[PDB]
Amino acid sequence: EELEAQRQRHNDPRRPPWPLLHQRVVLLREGKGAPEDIALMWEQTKHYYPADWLIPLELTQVLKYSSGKYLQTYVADPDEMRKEVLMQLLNVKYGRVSDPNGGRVNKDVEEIISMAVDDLENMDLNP
Amino acid sequence: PRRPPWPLLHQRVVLLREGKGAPEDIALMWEQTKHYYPADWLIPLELTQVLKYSSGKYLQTYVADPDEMRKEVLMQLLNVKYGRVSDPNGGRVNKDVEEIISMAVDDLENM
Repeated sequence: EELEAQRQRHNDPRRPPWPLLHQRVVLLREGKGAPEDIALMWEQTKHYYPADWLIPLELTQVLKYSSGKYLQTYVADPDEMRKEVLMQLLNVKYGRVSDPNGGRVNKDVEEIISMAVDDLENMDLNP
Repeated sequence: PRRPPWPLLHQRVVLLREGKGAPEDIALMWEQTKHYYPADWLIPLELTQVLKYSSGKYLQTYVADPDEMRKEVLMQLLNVKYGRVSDPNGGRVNKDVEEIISMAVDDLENM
């Protein structure tokens, strides 16, 4: 179905396991990661884990608390990334996508996502 | 209930690590997650980062007994992994969550 596309990407030998990816993304806010790899890491999560909210939540904190210059150094278009992270969180919140890696969108989770959604919505990362 | 909403509690913890809000609240925050969120891993993970990358300097100033806190965070984490506790709130557990939890337990033990 689309349960096909998922079996294919999941079988991809090149797929970063989610926990190491989450671990890599979490290093960023402390300035200990590979920020030059943000776009790629983001691209990996949209592609391999479009149903996950945890990594998008963490990226939201990266977009929230990083400085404009820092973001513009490492991301080609930051406001476009913002819009994509927003889009993925929205897909999870409204069940457009399912089986989130972070775990089940019980109701608390949907609230933390709403808070991140607000954050994103309230954000403008254009120069 | 005076149970702080999870998103707000989680946000408060993030803020505190990001140098916003009030450091001192640290004990209060952890206190509250223990009491009202015995089964959450999300907050414990963020807290581990605070511990992991805060300076002994900072740590002593704002946390009475830093190392006991560590043990308590490590122990909530371990409870969650081995099914000693149940949701509730905040976040559910699969094999993916199970592994990032272990990563945190790993950071906690090497501290």
